[PDB]
Amino acid sequence: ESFLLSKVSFVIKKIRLEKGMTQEDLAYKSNLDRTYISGIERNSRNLTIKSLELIMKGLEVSDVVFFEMLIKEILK
Amino acid sequence: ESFLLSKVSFVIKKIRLEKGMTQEDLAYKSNLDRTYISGIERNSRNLTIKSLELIMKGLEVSDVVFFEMLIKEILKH
DNA sequence: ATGTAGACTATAGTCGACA
DNA sequence: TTGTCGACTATAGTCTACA
Ligand SMILES: [Cl-]
Repeated sequence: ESFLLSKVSFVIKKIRLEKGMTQEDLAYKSNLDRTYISGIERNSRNLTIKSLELIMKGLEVSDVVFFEMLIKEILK
Repeated sequence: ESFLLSKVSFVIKKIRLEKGMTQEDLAYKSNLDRTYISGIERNSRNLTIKSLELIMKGLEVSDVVFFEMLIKEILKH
């Protein structure tokens, strides 16, 4: 059960909630499917870098900021 | 082509060269195929988080450090 | 609003062969 | 040593509907 993947999905959900988005909102902005967004947040599905990039765009967060948050989660 | 993917593969190759590894060495350690390692570095192939995780392990670099380097590349040029 | 189900497509990732 | 091509298997990512 992948450590990094679980940190990545955690950061995605955390950012999503801060911005008050629904999964559907993020799906729309990400150009991804709602169910796949759920799969990622809930079941730690293994997304690609491209899909992560689209999600970062959809969440309206810079990659830099995203990875900064990600580093912070890993450090705990 | 994808901006982020190109930064990721760049960091991977850069680390690989610093450690004096061949693609084959990294394939072995990563538990990935040599040709896929080539695909990533050369053709910006779209790896998953799991495969990136395995590569980070194969390169013997912490995720933290990897993403620190990655942030630095993004901040340029 | 979210998660699961299932069936279906595109492509991740393997493998042998050779330049 | 690396990159490629092509063929194969595994799974990311889609879509519909429903509790
Ligand atoms: Cl070069």
